[PDB]
Amino acid sequence: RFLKVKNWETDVVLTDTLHLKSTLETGCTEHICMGSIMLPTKDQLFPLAKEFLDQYYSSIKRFGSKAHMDRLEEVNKEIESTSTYQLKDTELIYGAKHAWRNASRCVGRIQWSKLQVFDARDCTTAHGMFNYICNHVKYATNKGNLRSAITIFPQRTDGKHDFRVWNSQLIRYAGYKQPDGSTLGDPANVQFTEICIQQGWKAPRGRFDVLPLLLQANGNDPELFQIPPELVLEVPIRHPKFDWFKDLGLKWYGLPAVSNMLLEIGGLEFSACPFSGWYMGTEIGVRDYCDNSRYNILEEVAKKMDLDMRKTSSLWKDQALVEINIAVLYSFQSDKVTIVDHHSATESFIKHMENEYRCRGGCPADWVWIVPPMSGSITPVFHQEMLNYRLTPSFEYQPDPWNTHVW
Amino acid sequence: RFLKVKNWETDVVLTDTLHLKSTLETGCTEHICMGSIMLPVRTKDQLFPLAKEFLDQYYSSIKRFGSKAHMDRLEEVNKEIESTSTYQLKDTELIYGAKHAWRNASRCVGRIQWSKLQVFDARDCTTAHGMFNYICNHVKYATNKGNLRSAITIFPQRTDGKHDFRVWNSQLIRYAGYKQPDGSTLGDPANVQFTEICIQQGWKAPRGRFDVLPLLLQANGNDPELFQIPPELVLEVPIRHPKFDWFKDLGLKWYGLPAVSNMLLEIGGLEFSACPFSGWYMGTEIGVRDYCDNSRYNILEEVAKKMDLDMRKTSSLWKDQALVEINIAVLYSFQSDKVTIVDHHSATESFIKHMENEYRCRGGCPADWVWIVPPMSGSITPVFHQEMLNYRLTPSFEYQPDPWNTHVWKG
Ligand code: HEM
Ligand code: HEM
Ligand SMILES: Cc1cc(N)nc(C[C@@H]2CNC[C@@H]2OCCCCCc2ccccn2)c1
Ligand SMILES: Cc1cc(N)nc(C[C@@H]2CNC[C@@H]2OCCCCCc2ccccn2)c1
Ligand SMILES: C[C@H](O)[C@H](O)[C@H]1CNc2nc(N)[nH]c(=O)c2N1
Ligand SMILES: C[C@H](O)[C@H](O)[C@H]1CNc2nc(N)[nH]c(=O)c2N1
Ligand SMILES: [Zn+2]
Repeated sequence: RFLKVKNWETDVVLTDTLHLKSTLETGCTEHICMGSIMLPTKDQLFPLAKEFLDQYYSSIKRFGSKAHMDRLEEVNKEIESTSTYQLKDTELIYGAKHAWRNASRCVGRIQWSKLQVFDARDCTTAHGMFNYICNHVKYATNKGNLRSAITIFPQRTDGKHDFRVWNSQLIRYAGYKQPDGSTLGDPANVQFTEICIQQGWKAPRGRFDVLPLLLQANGNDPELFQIPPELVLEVPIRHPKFDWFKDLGLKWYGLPAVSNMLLEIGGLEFSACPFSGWYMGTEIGVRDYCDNSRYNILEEVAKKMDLDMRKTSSLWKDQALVEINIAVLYSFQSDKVTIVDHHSATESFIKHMENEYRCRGGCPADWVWIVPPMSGSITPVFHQEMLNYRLTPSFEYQPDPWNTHVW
Repeated sequence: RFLKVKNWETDVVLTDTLHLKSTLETGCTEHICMGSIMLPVRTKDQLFPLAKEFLDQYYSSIKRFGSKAHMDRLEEVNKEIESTSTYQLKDTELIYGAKHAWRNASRCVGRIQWSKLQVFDARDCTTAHGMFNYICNHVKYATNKGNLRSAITIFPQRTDGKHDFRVWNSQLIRYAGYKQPDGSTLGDPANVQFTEICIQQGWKAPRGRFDVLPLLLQANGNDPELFQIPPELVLEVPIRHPKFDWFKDLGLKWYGLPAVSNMLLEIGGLEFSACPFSGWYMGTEIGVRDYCDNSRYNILEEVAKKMDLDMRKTSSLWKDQALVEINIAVLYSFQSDKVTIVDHHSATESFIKHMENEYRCRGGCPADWVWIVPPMSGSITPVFHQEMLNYRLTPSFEYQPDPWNTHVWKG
């Protein structure tokens, strides 16, 4: 019931009590662990609302106060009659910050309380969504001095009137299948790029084509909008020591902005809640550039370094990997765009975990996602035992809308 | 029921049915995942069911399930348990059991090799000297002058738990660690407590950076006894780098034979508390963990200094650069000395082939992602993108507590 986590490098032992408050299911059982699997009415609503408002009033040291009981009554009466309820602005901000705080897969949560919440619950059309999103993009980008933000569109009602951003992130690069058989641009986005052109988009058919937003308001068919190019801060990639690096013609965008998740607060579901932080360098240099199914550039780079690619044991891939990641950090740092390296970010997460254990009784964390995709054991998180469990408010992954939507 | 696992790089999907044969608990529940936690005398009552489950598995594997031979063996074991309260494995059952414990070891990336395991039956051993002799023979056989051969030696099973055989060493070959009065450590910080025990037991320590520890061997629940492994049986590799001439002057070396000696082998409900086994190294075990963990030899800084890397900021990725060069050095050194070693790229690719084969022929392959993914270069290996299911099959290897915490000293 009370659980210990040990750090095997430092011998520090922490005690988790916060897991007792977990509600949702992990996917694991007593017989099987699913730790490495990526995806493992009025009546249900009031308990969820109550659970949330109790945590909210407790947070502002007003638990059991007249203002606490009055709000519970107000919300009960509103559900009883409207079938749903509306969050107070203060409740919404608290809920979003806490959904980030509870995101067990996020290494950047030391930052959780510094989150700018944009309340877009008054939005009614796709053009209105576009406006809010441009303002979010410009605010978060802040000329390279990035600031965490979330924009929250209206909550789910009967579920036939969902707001969705069809894009998986606000800013991504197009992918195109070629007669050649190969892929031009980002292979991750071939399907979406096709939905785009089929809906009208004039694809420039290049390697780094910023995708248009496909926005869905009030359950309507989505509409296309191009983000003003001047709002998309991109970084050309060069290496501090290798002059040839710039001739690979690589760039990435500065703003990582996840747009396909569902924010649940007090039983209310926000199906369009794009949020953004800033990158950890490995996300671009290891995953975006070197995944075999992504830009897959290891071979080209290793060749330009003239490494022995004849045998795996020369570690040519590992050498090229490190250089690519050096170039990513150097490029962002040189152009004054916020980026964090994996050493820094994971040291900050260990500090955050200790704060959370001290101040909250635990910190749900998914080791499989927290440990960086390179150099795992030379970061402190590798040696840190973590307990994974699901707390609300939460961000949840949700099915691609094209699989769902009826046109 | 069926469970599916997906590979996110290839989109290959596999279907697990083998998890239905799992018995033991994982530590996880519907409310909490303990996937990253390192550690999450039987009665007759439990024993015959465990023996029966095992013998049913063994006889099915030899295509003799339900045969007269199978039924007679069940009766014999039943009668032996009721009469003597335990039973003895046939040699063929022991071999099958040890190979299956390895096949079932979800944290082992090297399992493609599971069917090629030399089993040494040491169940006739009675004394610590006898254990020493068996272990020397294991080391010599496994080492095979650098052409490493996987092996396991199995000492007598647990009886009342008052007469256990134990190898007190966590691995047969490891280096001593000595805590200095100034707080620094000489040699391997992982082995300080065990080194202190050896010294207390009469070991004369050379007090250098790579002193091979003596064996401390407990037979039949007696107080353990110290033995020095003959140095001529301990193959070691001096570490040098193919391009960097100064690497040799760091004075590093490592031993060739990774030989785990502190695990408990369970077969058919019987417990083998001393079952040292050995394979060969994957390079990162040495180059990443033994050399670069902050709480082990911790050489990153010194290597990085000799490489003249920019060490003022972590974003220069100096640690990552030095880490790669050290791992090149380990693989180069082993290969040049003709000592078996596998790189993490080769080992993970072979593991994925093994896992796919096991899904097809066995219905599953329990695997612990946290341990299977190598401690460097994680996502450029195919296992990073492979979903895995972790569950516990028997026969199995289990952790057991260090014997110094539980041993009753006779004096
Ligand atoms: C401030 C800088 C931030 C950093 C450095 C950061 C770091 C990261 C990283 C490296 C990942 C894993 C990404 C991947 O491998 O795909 C991640 C995941 C995640 N983060 Fe953050 N984060 C930041 C801000 C945020 C914010 C502002 C939110 C919400 C308001 C958030 C919520 C999440 C969620 C829900 C995931 C899991 C996403 C998924 O399942 O696809 N993070 N974070
Ligand atoms: C033949 C070459 C082998 C290779 C390359 C190999 C590789 C590995 C590696 C890299 C690990 C994780 C080690 C760590 O991070 O500390 C491991 C764990 C393990 N292997 Fe193997 N292995 C091999 C042979 C064997 C053999 C012969 C057995 C038993 C007969 C075995 C059973 C195990 C077990 C039980 C673990 C988990 C150990 C623990 O929990 O401490 N392996 N293997
Ligand atoms: C199947 C699936 C499930 C899931 N939960 N999430 C994904 C998205 C995948 C998981 N990792 C790569 C990709 O997500 C990329 C977007 C992540 C950016 C996260 C982030 C957010 C804020 C700051 C820095 N980084 C896919
Ligand atoms: C607390 C704990 C639990 C556990 N199951 N195992 C350990 C031992 C740790 C696991 N990783 C480092 C150390 O084990 C070192 C020996 C592992 C060698 C495995 C091997 C065997 C054969 C060939 C190659 N490699 C500790
Ligand atoms: C199968 C496995 O869960 C999958 O490849 C995971 C591993 N860890 C990850 N970690 C992060 N941060 N992001 C990811 O996309 C993944 N992918
Ligand atoms: C806390 C965490 O489970 C621990 O550091 C693990 C992570 N993965 C590992 N993987 C292997 N192969 N060996 C290890 O010792 C560990 N240690
Ligand atoms: Zn689990």
